[PDB]
Amino acid sequence: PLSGKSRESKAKQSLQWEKLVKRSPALAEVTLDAYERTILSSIVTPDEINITFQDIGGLDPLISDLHESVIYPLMMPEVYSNSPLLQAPSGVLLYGPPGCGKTMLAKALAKESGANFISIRMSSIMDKWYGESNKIVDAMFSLANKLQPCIIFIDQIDSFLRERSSTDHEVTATLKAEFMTLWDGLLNNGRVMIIGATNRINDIDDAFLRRLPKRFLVSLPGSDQRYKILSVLLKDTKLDEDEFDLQLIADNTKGFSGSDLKELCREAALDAAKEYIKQKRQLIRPLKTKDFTKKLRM
Amino acid sequence: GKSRESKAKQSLQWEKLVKRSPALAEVTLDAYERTILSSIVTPDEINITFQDIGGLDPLISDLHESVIYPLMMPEVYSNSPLLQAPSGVLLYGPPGCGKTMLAKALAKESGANFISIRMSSIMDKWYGESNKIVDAMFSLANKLQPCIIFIDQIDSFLRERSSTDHEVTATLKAEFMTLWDGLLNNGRVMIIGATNRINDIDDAFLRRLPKRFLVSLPGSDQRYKILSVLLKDTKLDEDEFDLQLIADNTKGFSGSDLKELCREAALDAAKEYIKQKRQKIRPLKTKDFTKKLRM
Amino acid sequence: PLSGKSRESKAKQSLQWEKLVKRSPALAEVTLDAYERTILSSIVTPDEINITFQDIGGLDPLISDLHESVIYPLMMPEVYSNSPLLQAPSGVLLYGPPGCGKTMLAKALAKESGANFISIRMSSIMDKWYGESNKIVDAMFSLANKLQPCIIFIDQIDSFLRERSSTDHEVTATLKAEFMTLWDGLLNNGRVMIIGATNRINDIDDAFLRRLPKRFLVSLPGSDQRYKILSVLLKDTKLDEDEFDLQLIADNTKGFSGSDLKELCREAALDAAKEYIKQKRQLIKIRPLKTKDFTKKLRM
Amino acid sequence: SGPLSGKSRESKAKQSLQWEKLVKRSPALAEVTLDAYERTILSSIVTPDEINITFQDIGGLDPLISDLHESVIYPLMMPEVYSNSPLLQAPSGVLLYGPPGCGKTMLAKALAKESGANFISIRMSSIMDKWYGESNKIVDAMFSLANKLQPCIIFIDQIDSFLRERSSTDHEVTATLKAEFMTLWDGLLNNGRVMIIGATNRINDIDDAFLRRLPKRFLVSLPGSDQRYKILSVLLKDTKLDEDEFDLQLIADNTKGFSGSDLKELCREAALDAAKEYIKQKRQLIRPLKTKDFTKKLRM
Amino acid sequence: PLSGKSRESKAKQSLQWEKLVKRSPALAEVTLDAYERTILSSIVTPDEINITFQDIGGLDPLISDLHESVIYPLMMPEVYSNSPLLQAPSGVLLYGPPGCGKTMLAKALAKESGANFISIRMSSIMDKWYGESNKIVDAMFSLANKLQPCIIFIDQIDSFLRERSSTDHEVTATLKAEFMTLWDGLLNNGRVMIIGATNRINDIDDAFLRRLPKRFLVSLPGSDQRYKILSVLLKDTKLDEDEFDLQLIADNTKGFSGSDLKELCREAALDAAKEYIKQKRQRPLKTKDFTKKLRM
Amino acid sequence: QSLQWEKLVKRSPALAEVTLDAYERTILSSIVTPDEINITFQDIGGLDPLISDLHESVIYPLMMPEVYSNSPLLQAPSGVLLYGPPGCGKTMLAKALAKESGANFISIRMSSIMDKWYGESNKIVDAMFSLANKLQPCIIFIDQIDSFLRERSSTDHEVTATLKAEFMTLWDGLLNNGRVMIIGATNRINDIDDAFLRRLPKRFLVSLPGSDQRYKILSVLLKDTKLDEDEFDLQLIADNTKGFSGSDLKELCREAALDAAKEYIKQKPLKTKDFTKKLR
Ligand SMILES: Nc1ncnc2c1ncn2[C@@H]1O[C@H](COP(=O)(O)OP(=O)(O)OP(=O)(O)O)[C@@H](O)[C@H]1O
Ligand SMILES: Nc1ncnc2c1ncn2[C@@H]1O[C@H](COP(=O)(O)OP(=O)(O)OP(=O)(O)O)[C@@H](O)[C@H]1O
Ligand SMILES: Nc1ncnc2c1ncn2[C@@H]1O[C@H](COP(=O)(O)OP(=O)(O)OP(=O)(O)O)[C@@H](O)[C@H]1O
Ligand SMILES: Nc1ncnc2c1ncn2[C@@H]1O[C@H](COP(=O)(O)OP(=O)(O)OP(=O)(O)O)[C@@H](O)[C@H]1O
Ligand SMILES: Nc1ncnc2c1ncn2[C@@H]1O[C@H](COP(=O)(O)OP(=O)(O)OP(=O)(O)O)[C@@H](O)[C@H]1O
Ligand SMILES: Nc1ncnc2c1ncn2[C@@H]1O[C@H](COP(=O)(O)OP(=O)(O)OP(=O)(O)O)[C@@H](O)[C@H]1O
Ligand SMILES: [Mg+2]
Ligand SMILES: [Mg+2]
Ligand SMILES: [Mg+2]
Ligand SMILES: [Mg+2]
Ligand SMILES: [Mg+2]
Ligand SMILES: [Mg+2]
Repeated sequence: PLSGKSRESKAKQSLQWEKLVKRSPALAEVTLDAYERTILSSIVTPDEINITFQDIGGLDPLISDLHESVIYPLMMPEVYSNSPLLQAPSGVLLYGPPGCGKTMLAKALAKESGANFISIRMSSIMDKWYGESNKIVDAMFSLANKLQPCIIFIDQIDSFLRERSSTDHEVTATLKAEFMTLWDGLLNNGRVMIIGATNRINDIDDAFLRRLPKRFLVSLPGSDQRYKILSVLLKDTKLDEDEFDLQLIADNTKGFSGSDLKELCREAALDAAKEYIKQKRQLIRPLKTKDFTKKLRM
Repeated sequence: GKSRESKAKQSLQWEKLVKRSPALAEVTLDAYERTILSSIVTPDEINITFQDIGGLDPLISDLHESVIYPLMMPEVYSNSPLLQAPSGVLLYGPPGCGKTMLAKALAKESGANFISIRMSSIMDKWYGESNKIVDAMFSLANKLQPCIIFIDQIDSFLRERSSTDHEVTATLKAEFMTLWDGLLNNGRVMIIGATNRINDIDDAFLRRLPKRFLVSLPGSDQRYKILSVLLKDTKLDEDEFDLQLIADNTKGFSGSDLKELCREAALDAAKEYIKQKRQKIRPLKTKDFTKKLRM
Repeated sequence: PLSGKSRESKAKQSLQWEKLVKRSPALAEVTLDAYERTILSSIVTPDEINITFQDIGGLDPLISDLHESVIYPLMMPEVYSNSPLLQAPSGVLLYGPPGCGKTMLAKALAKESGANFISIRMSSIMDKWYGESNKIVDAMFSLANKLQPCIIFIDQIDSFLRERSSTDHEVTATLKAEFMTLWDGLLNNGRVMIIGATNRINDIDDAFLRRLPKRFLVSLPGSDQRYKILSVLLKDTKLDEDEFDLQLIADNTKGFSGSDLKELCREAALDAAKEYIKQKRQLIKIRPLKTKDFTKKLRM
Repeated sequence: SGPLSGKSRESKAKQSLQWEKLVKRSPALAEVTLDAYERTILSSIVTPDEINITFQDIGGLDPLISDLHESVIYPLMMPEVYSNSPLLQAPSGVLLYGPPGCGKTMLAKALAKESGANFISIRMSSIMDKWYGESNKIVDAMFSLANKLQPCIIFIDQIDSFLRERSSTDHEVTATLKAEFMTLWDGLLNNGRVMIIGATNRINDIDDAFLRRLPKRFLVSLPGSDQRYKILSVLLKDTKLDEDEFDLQLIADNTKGFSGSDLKELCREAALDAAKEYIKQKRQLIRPLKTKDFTKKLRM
Repeated sequence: PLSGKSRESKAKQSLQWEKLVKRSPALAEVTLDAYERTILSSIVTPDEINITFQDIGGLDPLISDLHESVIYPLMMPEVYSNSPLLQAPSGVLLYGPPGCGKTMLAKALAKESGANFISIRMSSIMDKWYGESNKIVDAMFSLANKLQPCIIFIDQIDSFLRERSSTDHEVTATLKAEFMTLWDGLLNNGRVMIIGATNRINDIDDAFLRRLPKRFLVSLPGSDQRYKILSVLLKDTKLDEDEFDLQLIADNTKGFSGSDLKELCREAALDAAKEYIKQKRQRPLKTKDFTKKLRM
Repeated sequence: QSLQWEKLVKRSPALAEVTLDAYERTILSSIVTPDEINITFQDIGGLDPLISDLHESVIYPLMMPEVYSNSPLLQAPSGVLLYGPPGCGKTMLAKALAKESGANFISIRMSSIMDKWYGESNKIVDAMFSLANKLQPCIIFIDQIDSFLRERSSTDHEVTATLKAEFMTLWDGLLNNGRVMIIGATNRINDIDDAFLRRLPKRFLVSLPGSDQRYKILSVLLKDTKLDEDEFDLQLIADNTKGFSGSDLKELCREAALDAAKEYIKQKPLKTKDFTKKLR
């Protein structure tokens, strides 16, 4: 493989490998080919992720559905083994408008599911040489089969799994065909899940969409959903006991996404802490509803 | 790839071919045929038979009478060239209708050897490596006389006429298609193709797949059969279950869509039993299925 | 190829890395791969930029809002460490009509801030080789993580972060996806902030606009803003004490952007020194700028 | 490095020939090295020997030529004369606009000959490339090379197509090309004495952000009665005219709406029909031009 | 590029190149790029054209003006090298109503003149890849400069030189801009002449129209002009000695173009040879044969 | 190797030497070969003078160049236009022309020419004309040329304007075609451009059928059908039909037989009364 092979990269690959055999002692005496070692640099261990499922608000019906049909069937196959129809999905699509916690769910998936996480990107798959892109995808599925409870995550999956056409490069179409064959094809994988997140679900190819049968629509938050998101965002922050009305802010932030509320919480936090920060810089305060409505527009 | 696990796999795959047919003991393979041997699929790996594919009995019988039986006993199919096994069989249709399931059943429930290459095992950085791999692939097909060279996703496998295509795949275009023309002599080896976009396959390259097997979206009666095989090994109830209603309700559903519908309905039906065991499976009514569909 | 091994480029990369280690001694002993070394040619040190925050007029509320909400939370995290919502923005967009001072703010951000500045141009990112652009962006985010207080500035960001469509090329569709994943994905970045300037905010994709939560509108100058911009532009320039009236010019420059006032000052100063230039050109005292030369280049 | 463009034997010979002329004109460029992309821009270098047209060959436009000299040429090529004030700098871009045929290309050819600046008459064929990201690198090298040859002029004839108004329906590479051109033109890490002179007959098609990058605008409008006579006299220079019958003033009167190119064709027809008797004698084996020769083509 | 890389094209490109060497031996030492080689497929040698200037009727004043103002200044610079204004035009527009012989004049220009004729079409210019059409146009002008006595002919030029708009395609807009820059720009073309035939002159851009200063109006034939067109078309035909009245047919064809008269002769020839056609499957012309198909 | 090309080589052995490119191969898919259609010149009713004129002015000058080599003005026309009210059988004429005339029919529509990329439509048209030049006796039929050869203006799209100009250039330009002939079957002759109407100088007016023409059409369409001797009168049906196209009589003859059939199906016949029961 004429990719990676850097001093930082090879140190990263060994560092993740010593982590993986530490989480699972059965991963010892498992030989990985050279292409599979380059995939190991994309392994995300739970200590890297600082996001807990409790840090995602307003998605508890979706989180419970994520645990009931995706996490527990994969990570606990001993209790779903009474019938062959209680298996994990071949793929999961965390689609929806931008702002809603699709990557929050994937980060919590990387931390609390317990499965090995491969947060692979296009830079680790695309290679300038002829057959290296295909052998990377072959190794990515092969390594995920060796680490049997694995989740392969491709953020912004609408670009990797875009609709096939005559515009497609010779490598990309062959790359997509190789991904299709290993995903749901001959010589089926073990407990390997391809979890994806995207803003444009319709940009994904129909043959790739059929390989993501469990689709989670993380839509824009409602009035109650925004209140739960604002509560988790404003946790570990001193709010006013009487001069704070979180319900009013939730109703006024109609159409606000999760990231929009975070910036609103951020902008209101520096607005509230303007006096304290200026005093500290020259050398806090309970957050009120007037601070949020100052940056708001009703 | 002569890389430890690859070497172990090729030796193990060759060992499996020995017990499958002891006539191959005297046959010797070189290095490039050995690197193709890692793609050999044996029926022990596949767990999908022809009885696992519902809603496809006319196509399965047509598959047997055109590609399977003419290969296994060509003596009785040599009366006419039409009854002989074609050198190219294409399984095409909308995705999720069982093209791969037919390939899984072809690998398992057939006495022929089953080469299952991917495009990763063929393309290589070094010049001439891809041509020698393809040449050894057809040579290995001649050595294993009842062989099937299965190519999933034919659309990207050397089936494209574009100026952006490289010269390495341009000579791979000719090398594969010249050896394909030589496959019509013996007739005991075919190339089986699976695809969901027949428009991407080149018309000048499609003629070398004369046998076409259209696996369309399931009909009302076909979805009834597919729902039946998907729900086997799962215990049901006999009074409050009407699987006929689900078959008509799932309009436009593919086989993969029904498998997800069956899987999701089974999880919701077993939710109470899973909750007990996490910290007997409840009967599967038609209410769980009809909750998932739009009607 | 990596399109970074040019003789001038390699000397530029070594020179920029020497300045980065000189500014931040902790940047030594770190390891830079081949792709990350090419991004070093896009590093902008404060000695390159000659433009200060004091050289931007009319945007004092915006400059103050830039300091308290963007610069100070990023470069002084210990002041902002008491609350977890006091962090620097993951993205900053300086949008508005052209010629109003978005690059002026970006120049002062490069100079008057301790953050390492990566003013990456798009010729460095896109490459003819397959998958080279994705690794370059991955290296650009990787390098910005090594230089922990960092600013990745992309001028005219509406072309990079354009609204995604099926007509987009595969290399850019993966390039935008790679940029999106590293901007806000699983591997959360450190003090990396991506700052953008554009005239077409609506051309930016919705998923990319959400990655630029802090947005500064550098709109067309008002009557008071035009006077402040004219005063800054006419600094180090002799103006007449009685005949010159900056208030009349500022009110008469309705709809004038900051760049339009610079050209108006450029024409007015050229005609003011035309007699002096003709005397100097024949051989090879600047006349003070009055209101008449500014108004004769202007429309009432 | 190195695009498919500027790789032929003819092109490589042109780049080498253009570089020797540049080194001969400016001896300081001998030590200057260039990247493979900057070499391809060298084929677009226009030396004064390639242009046979001077400012004295442009009839009319004398206030425009003087304004071109005092505000564009002299502040650029004589920075020491204009170094007294910082506002006496040369403009970042020049736009010669107006109806076609009035002499915008005449001014650029005269600018290419007797301004003293290195001239890069780039075209869209030299900029656009079929490979991904090469057009951005070509534009980047175009600004890079123009910075090496410090008093440079990058001339883009018909600039309304290169700098067209940006839209969501614009091409992926073209919108990327315009953003890259915008960043290098007026962005951080500003250029030196690089000038971007543009000539077009559709000013309103130019983008607003590109039009603000062309602050010095010259309107080469349709010639007036006195301007038509000055163009007519220059066109009829080195041509025999009748001492009594010819009346140049009268012909200029009944050429209302005639551009400079229309007068050239009128002169071409009048000179050809006056010499037809001489042409017949020469072909088988010129009287002075009169007023009736011009009026037989003119409409009264 | 890739358009001029197919074996049929390269065979034509090679064949067209040698025909220039026999016609002009000085072109043997001139080398060409890949883009320049593609344009060579549009080179029209005089052997391809079977129409001379003698085959054009009713346009003798225009042909004489065509020779005096277009052909001779371009092909005899030494004859005209006494005044700077005695030069070939930068462009020639053969505009008028259809059928009057604008393309026939270009055919005679291709045959009865030694100028290399690049009869480029819009399909040879436009390419699906980015910037290839601009490089093709650059090669088209550069090859014509390497073939110094040259004529670049674009038939139906109103589409190529259409009025520029903000709604124009980006590649088309840059194609027109690249064409205008090379047609009249900093780099002066050497004896390169662009001739165009069109019906919608007003659809041509004003900046493109100034690059076609010499304009020939090939209008509908008059009563006198219809006589020569009829006579030239009816050549190599027995006609009649006393039963033929060409003046009567010419006067009865008001509003008839050359194409209309050509098919009028074609229908009359079929009716006159109607008896001989039946005999051959198993005659002198008459005025009644022409008046039968005519509508008076 | 394509199915159309082997049949073309089998009919004309000289086509084996001729090499084709990709766009010509794309044009090859629209080649109309006489075996897959069954429309016959003798199945055309009421147009026998038009049949004779079409034959003698189109087929024999184009298919028999040895016969017409005596005079330079006996050549085939550049184009042929079949225009008139709809339903009179212009498509019938084109299909029968494809059958009996052995010229390699190229029946393209306004769908194969259009491509989503820049320049591929003009290249497709150029390859269509080049393939027509290669298959020297040929007819390029374009149904509904009012869509293709619409009158030019300043408001047309750039792709369509370039397509029309490039088609005009190949139709009659410097490079003269061989025995290449183009047929358009339109309903509106005024919608065609003046220059495009010029390139179709052989106009054939397929007008509304007259009484004699209506009688011939009714006689032809009633083939393989049982008609009464004295109870059935085709002259009365022909006279009663006023302003009726050939397709209307196809609808009439099918339905009039059906009305006689349904009373015959009820038993398990066709008279002038049965024809005029629905005919008003
Ligand atoms: N439901 C939520 N609850 C709490 N915080 C949230 C929620 N949704 C978003 N956020 C906050 O906003 C940020 C936005 O990132 P997020 O994971 O939502 O991206 P996304 O919308 O999935 O991304 P993409 O733009 O690729 O679609 C999160 O990191 C988190 O801080
Ligand atoms: N006819 C069928 N009978 C039973 N199950 C089926 C059938 N078709 C599909 N399925 C179910 O759906 C799954 C997906 O089918 P499969 O992979 O064979 O589809 P495909 O048509 O080959 O897809 P693709 O074109 O996307 O590669 C199967 O593994 C099986 O569970
Ligand atoms: N507020 C201002 N104060 C002083 N000078 C200004 C101001 N705004 C603009 N200028 C002048 O105009 C130029 C700044 O243009 P700049 O590149 O920042 O524009 P922009 O608004 O970012 O637009 P664009 O995106 O088109 O580049 C400088 O030369 C500067 O002298
Ligand atoms: N002012 C002028 N004085 C003298 N000659 C002129 C003048 N304007 C035009 N001409 C003559 O007409 C020709 C056409 O002028 P030129 O090419 O400069 O036009 P332009 O205004 O740049 O138009 P376009 O927009 O078509 O490029 C010149 O080459 C020159 O011979
Ligand atoms: N002056 C003429 N003498 C003889 N025949 C003529 C003359 N003008 C036209 N014709 C006949 O009519 C035809 C006109 O075709 P031509 O291509 O020359 O027309 P055009 O005027 O250029 O129009 P278009 O724009 O429609 O192509 C000629 O091919 C020829 O048969
Ligand atoms: N003259 C005719 N003789 C016999 N049958 C005819 C005649 N005209 C029409 N028909 C019948 O009616 C059908 C419709 O006619 P056809 O489509 O050929 O007419 P058209 O004028 O070309 O139509 P359109 O303008 O609508 O395309 C024919 O297929 C045929 O069955
Ligand atoms: Mg995300
Ligand atoms: Mg499959
Ligand atoms: Mg700017
Ligand atoms: Mg010009
Ligand atoms: Mg013509
Ligand atoms: Mg029809």
